[PDB]
Amino acid sequence: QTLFEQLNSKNVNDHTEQKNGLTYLAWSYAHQELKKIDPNYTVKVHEFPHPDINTENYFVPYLATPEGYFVQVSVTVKDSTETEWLPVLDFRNKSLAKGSATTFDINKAQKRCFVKASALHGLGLYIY
Amino acid sequence: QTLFEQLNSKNVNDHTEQKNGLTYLAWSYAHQELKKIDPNYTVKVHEFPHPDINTENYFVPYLATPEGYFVQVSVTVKDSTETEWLPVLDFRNKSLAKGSATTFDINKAQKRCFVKASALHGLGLYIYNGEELPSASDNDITELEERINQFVNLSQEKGRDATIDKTMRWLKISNINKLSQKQIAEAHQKLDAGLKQLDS
Amino acid sequence: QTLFEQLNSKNVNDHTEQKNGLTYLAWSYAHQELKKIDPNYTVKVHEFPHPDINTENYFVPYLATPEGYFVQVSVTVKDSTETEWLPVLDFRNKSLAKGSATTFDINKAQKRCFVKASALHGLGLYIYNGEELPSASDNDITELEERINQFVNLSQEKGRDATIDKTMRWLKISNINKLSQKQIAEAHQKLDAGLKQLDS
Amino acid sequence: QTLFEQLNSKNVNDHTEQKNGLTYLAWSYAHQELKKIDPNYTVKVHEFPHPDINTENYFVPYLATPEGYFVQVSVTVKDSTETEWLPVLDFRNKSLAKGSATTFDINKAQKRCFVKASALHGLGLYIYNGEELPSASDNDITELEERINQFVNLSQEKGRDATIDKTMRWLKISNINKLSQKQIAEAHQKLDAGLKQLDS
Repeated sequence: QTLFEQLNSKNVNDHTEQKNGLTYLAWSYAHQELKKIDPNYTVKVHEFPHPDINTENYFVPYLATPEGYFVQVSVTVKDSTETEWLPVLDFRNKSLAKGSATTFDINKAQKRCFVKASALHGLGLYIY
Repeated sequence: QTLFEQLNSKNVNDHTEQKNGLTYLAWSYAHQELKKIDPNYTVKVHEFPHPDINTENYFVPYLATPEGYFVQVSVTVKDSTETEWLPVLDFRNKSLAKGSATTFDINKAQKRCFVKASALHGLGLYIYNGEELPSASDNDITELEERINQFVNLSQEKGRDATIDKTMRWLKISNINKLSQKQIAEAHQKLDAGLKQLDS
Repeated sequence: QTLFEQLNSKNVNDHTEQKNGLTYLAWSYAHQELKKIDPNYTVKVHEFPHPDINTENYFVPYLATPEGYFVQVSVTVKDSTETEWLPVLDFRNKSLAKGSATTFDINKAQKRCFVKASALHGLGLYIYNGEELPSASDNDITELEERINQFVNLSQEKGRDATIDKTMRWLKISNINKLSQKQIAEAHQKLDAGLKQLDS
Repeated sequence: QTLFEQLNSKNVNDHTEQKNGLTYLAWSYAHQELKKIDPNYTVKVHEFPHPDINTENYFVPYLATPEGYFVQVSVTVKDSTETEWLPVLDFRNKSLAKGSATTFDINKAQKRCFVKASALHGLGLYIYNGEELPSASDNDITELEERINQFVNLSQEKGRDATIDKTMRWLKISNINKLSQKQIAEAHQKLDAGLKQLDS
């Protein structure tokens, strides 16, 4: 068949967490499935020069803006490659203004953007 | 077979520590397993120019940001290579703001990020078991917000003025975000008491 | 066989020192073992410019940061090569802030990072069996905190409130973090004797 | 055989000095032994641009840092080459802060780093017994603290307790930290005759 149909036709419902009334598939499960489909795949978290610091050769792993914070993840499964944008949010799914975020908030956002990037490929698209 | 399936099918449960209710596999065990699978493998801790110092040729081993602190570890097992990001956290798994971290906090985070890189490999894939996705019961702290808003609304529904900040003043909570779990239960007790009588 | 298995299967228990309840093997022993395995092996201590000095061609042998201090050691045994980061720490295994470290603290950390780098190869990986992860006496401190907070909770539960500072005050401990183990035991008995009877 | 085993199997015990309770082999003996093993061998003391001065082409022979002072010595015996770092220390084995060191302190540290670099070779590698790790081997002096506290501990155990400063007054020691090793033995004699007999 094809990668999207094969990946799309799977049940990731069992490995999900209901937080805030939303459904999330754990990254651990996503990492394994893709690894099975493709032994050698790549996950890259983009790094962007942080604004306020403005130090030469200083690249933080997330966007920092007065409006808020952005993360980017690029998942290359087999030949196919793709990228996802996730906005950093509170544990209540609310926005975080410049200077109110914690490194923990960024890593959680980064992990969530990964599964969403995986969701672009057939796996668990129905959830996202 | 293949590296991920072989590595994935192992029990690292015996070599784990239960701290804060989370499960962690010790780095020593990870270093030996990979070493057995591949005699020559590389672990690299990325170094990034520290912002405040801004000295030429000055590269600290961790990110320093006003928002907080980040670490990166790249594990190359056999041909396969991969990288992981871990935030620096307190011994209570809380974030550390710029200027509140200690070198010891960074080294612990560096070691943790290493086993997470091993976790990306088949070894210790399920040890985390998506324990990072749950809100660690602060959603119950969010429940407090739903119950104070229910009080505010049902009070307004009676036609009586009510404000979240004054409802918060009932609980006398300085920061609804940081409140001890016993205090959340104590606050819930206050709200239900007010809320139940309107129902009667 | 292979270098990791040969090196891993050794007993370095006899040459160890129990300080602070942790176990370490002397660099002397590590230097000889590797020298036997490989007559010509290299140990390199990385040098990075001190941030405050910022003098051209000035390279100190350790990282200096507002957050703290870091050291790096790269051990090349035979063809295999590897590196270890470590935080410079006090004699009580506590972090040292920028401007509180002494050259002696750095050299001790450099020697310790060497044996840890050797531990990456099979020799001494078990002696340092993820010894960083365990409490290493942090519980000796958390336990006292759990028992004082437990009393505060039971007293407040008796309907009479008590404060953590007052519980710290009767033990007359200036810093709950620094207290001799005999003093923790001396502090623990009154609290744990009282808690069971108070809860009745 | 090989250089490390030949050099390792020697007795340098006769040419040693017991100062502060640590064992040191004199450089003169090290210079001759290596000279015999290899007629042409090189000793190089690294030079690093001094920070405060910051004069072009100005290279002092030692590191100068706000944290303290570091020296480096590279000994090339035969083909083999190697290097050792060390902290400059007082006559009491205590650290020297920036601006408190004297050129004599640096030369003594340079000579000591030489023998330690030679110790990297087989000769006397384990004879040092890693004196650097245990608070510069002041544990023998720290034992005095355990034995004076034991003398105080019997007092607390029995009807009347005695303050440590007065126990120190028995030894009449102005600074328990700086005391000659013969005086530590003499002090032990005082304490053991009181403390040991009671225990026995």
